[PDB]
Amino acid sequence: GSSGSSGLRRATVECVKDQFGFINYEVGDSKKLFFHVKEVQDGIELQAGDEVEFSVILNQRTGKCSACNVWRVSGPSSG
Repeated sequence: GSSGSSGLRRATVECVKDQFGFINYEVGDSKKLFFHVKEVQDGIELQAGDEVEFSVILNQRTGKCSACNVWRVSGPSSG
């Protein structure tokens, strides 16, 4: 019913080619999430299949949701 779901989450990215990418995480009407290169910090690159931990922040001014402080939690997967 009515419950505030706040906190860090974990999801993998679908495809990252342009400055903006979509994450495989459903928060509302949309199935995927929307984040910009400005979000990610510490000089990190998010690719397809990269699990990153982001915080769900709801905007009261607009009324939409997005990612913030995107941090690549997934491993290197190189070898």
